[PDB]
Amino acid sequence: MNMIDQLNITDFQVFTDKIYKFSSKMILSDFHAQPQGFLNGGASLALAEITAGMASNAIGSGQYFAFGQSINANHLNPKKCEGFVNARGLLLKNGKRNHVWEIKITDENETLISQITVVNALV
Amino acid sequence: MNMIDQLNITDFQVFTDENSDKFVSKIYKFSSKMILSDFHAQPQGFLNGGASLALAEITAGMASNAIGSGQYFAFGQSINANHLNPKKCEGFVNARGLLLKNGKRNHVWEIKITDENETLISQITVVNALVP
Amino acid sequence: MNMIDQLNITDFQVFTDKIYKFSSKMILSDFHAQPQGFLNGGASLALAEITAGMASNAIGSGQYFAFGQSINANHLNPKKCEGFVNARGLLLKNGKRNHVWEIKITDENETLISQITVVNALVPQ
Amino acid sequence: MNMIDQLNITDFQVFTDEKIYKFSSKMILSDFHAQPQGFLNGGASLALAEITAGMASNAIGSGQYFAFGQSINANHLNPKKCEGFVNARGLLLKNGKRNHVWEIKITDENETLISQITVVNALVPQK
Repeated sequence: MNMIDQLNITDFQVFTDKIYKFSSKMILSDFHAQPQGFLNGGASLALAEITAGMASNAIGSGQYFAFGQSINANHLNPKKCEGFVNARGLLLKNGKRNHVWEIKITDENETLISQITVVNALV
Repeated sequence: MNMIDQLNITDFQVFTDENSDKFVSKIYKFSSKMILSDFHAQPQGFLNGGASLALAEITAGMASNAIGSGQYFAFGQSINANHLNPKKCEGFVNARGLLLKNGKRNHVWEIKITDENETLISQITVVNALVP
Repeated sequence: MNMIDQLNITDFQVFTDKIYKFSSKMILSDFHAQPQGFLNGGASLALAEITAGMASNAIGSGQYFAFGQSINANHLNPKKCEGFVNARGLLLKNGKRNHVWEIKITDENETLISQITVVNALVPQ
Repeated sequence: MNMIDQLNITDFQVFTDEKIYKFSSKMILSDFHAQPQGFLNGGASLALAEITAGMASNAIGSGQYFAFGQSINANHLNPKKCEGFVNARGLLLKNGKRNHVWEIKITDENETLISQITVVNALVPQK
């Protein structure tokens, strides 16, 4: 089994609220934990790049594949590696060559854990 | 087998240059490799960027902790990456770091992810928070 | 007149909902123009760092001054060097030594021009 | 005078090294560049990076395309007093057909790293 699958990303949905948006959950196990007992930042980065790629491809509907070009993240608050996080996305730019996703990672109390921007290349 | 271990980070070493010996501001670097399998793949058969991002944050954290040694523990605060060239998900990549700032509260690492031919795959900057 | 003055930032206010937000305007003229006639992205970068710093300083009430630590910007759409842009911020993190500002720069049609995140170090004064 | 001119960017040059593209430049400081505590305004350094990256990209594609800053990432590592000059040196990490990625180092008179900034330029035909 690969990394994407073991991340356990659930309830992924891409929807126009045109303003494109996505939402998803990540169920947290030992897989996601760093040594100190918190959610690994690398897991959160992976979640954002993947779900942004998934969301861009679903908008294209056959016309192009999404390929991460750049990513920026700020880890704001520590999340103890338990339960789940929500990754919610907003499409800032719906361009010809690029997609720019603003992504918020929140816990079950809606505390912002990470803010992440993903630029996808459209190939 | 958590994500960290499944990443298969190999040959990790943190070091200073021999030149920095008699200077006050030591130049810190790290080296490592990541051995690729399907675990690291994205849908089109290339190295997934999430794996490279995770490699950068994890090795930077390991390097920071090694430099501090008991003094502090390092926590990922910030990460910026630019994916320059595609890497087919096979063989291995190198992750090499240069410490741009050895601050009291933050470490800033400049990290180059390179393929086996030294072609730059991803350029990544990691800011670590330093905890007592 | 320094760069800050000549950037012509008007209507700056920081307001609470604590959720801290700010809004402001940058009035465009020849000062802000790049050679093709567009708003210079460098002017927008500057606008974001300065207003984030202005907003943190207003929160600090003299106890500290904000120093720009890291900035991440995406220039999204072109803006012709005329009229004005809005700079609106949201405090993502109200930390004891750092503030993290999410700043959206939009034209007068609320078309998003640039999105910028700014981390300020909070240094005791 | 506009912002670009008042920034006072001097000694600008683009060159190749051991096909690796690089640029070199200076910015001489007055109180134009200052923030309220007497330090170099980070915003001036940001603008320096975007401008020089744009100038350097345009000097390479002269004039197939125009360079336009797409994304910029900056870490301001060390404060500088707003006096003297800074050096801005860029390295082309990726010479794409559609994008350039410049790694830019802002250092002081003695080559102490003040800010490290990465500029991604969009390469758009003209026409």
